Amino acid sequence: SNATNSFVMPKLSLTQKNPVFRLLILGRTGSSFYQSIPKEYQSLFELPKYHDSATFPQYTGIVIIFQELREMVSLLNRIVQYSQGKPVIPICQPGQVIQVKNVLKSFLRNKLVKLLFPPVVVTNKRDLKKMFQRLQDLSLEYGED
Repeated sequence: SNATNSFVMPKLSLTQKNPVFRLLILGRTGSSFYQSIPKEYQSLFELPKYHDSATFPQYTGIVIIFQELREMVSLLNRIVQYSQGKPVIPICQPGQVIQVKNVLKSFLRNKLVKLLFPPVVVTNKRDLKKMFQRLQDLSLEYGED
């Protein structure tokens, strides 16, 4: 398929379009997570370019798929230093919640981060099939694309 790179795809009378919700989903470990997201939803998300820093301001939301405390911390940081209070999504691991959803409080309670997505267990590839549904559907309820 060939294109002119810049191409006019309209909607809403002219080329207006609804606000695009760009969810850059990433993790340190789960970098190939996008590459294991079903094609159905895969189009909605994005991979990093301005790696682990400057690609966070660029997106509607940034997700953090992590499995460990300090994996989250490093990225959770970046969210506020390059944006502050974005719709960010944690894909997390159970048990660790006593530290993981607590160190996050210091950002969450301070409104330095917010979310619209119901967090799932990173090691639970099973729930990704229902997780992504309600990401899609929810964003449909917001009227975003």
